[PDB]
Amino acid sequence: MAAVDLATHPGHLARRLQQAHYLLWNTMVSEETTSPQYAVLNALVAEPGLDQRTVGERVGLDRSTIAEVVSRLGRRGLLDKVRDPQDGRRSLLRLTDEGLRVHRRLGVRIARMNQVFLAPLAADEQAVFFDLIRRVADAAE
Amino acid sequence: HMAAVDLATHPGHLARRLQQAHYLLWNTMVSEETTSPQYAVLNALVAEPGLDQRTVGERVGLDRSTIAEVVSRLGRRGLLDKVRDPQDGRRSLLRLTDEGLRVHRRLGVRIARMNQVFLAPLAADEQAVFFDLIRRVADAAE
Repeated sequence: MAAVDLATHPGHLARRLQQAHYLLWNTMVSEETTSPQYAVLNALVAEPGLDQRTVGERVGLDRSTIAEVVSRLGRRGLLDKVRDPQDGRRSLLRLTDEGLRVHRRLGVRIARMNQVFLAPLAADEQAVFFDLIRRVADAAE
Repeated sequence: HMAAVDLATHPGHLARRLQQAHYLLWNTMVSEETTSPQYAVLNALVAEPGLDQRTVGERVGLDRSTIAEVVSRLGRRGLLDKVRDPQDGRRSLLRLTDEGLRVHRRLGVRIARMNQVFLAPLAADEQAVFFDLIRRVADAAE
């Protein structure tokens, strides 16, 4: 009988934001490297030799998605996977030179995407936006 | 020589996380059987029946292929129907079924609870700002 106003539904806005993100990424950044792949590349630039489990916890990707990403980056020779010598049943991840090279290249394009993405907002609003969305994203903790 | 970026300042990163959170909350609190794009279409037909596929997609933010896939899927489930326009005899119209409205109503109750949990980290005033900011950022996609 009664329809709802989707403009007040956070999930509706969430889907549309991610679609916009997926569009901007494939248009301005890459059709080969996905954003979760970049996220993993970045985590390994920040902390070389990081445990695969820890990488997942850091960039917000589950254990299966991380395994998939690591496999794909590995196949492309952007990433090296090695057994943790101390804990033989743990895996450590390091970027190759080409992996670092890909990460650097994409970062230039991403910087352009983000300016496009954030252009509708004033500077003070951008900070607020970052804070609010992160807090709402943690609602599924 | 390696310089990592702060993902907390990347709107696309936050976008992915938020939608991940959305997807999780939807499948646990709302439905494993009906997706959120499917509900959006159902809801769009509750608001103004007689919309065609093209307009509905524009309403709920679904591109040509996706809206076509969602509508067809809803059709197969028996939640949605098609009918010829009396005026433009070739332009087909979308109409809800008894079951479609029943599904729409049932999920709405569940959705309201999901939204309480989803928006709980924010104060009421922050929620209004959140809706505005995210809508404007989402519209950056020309």
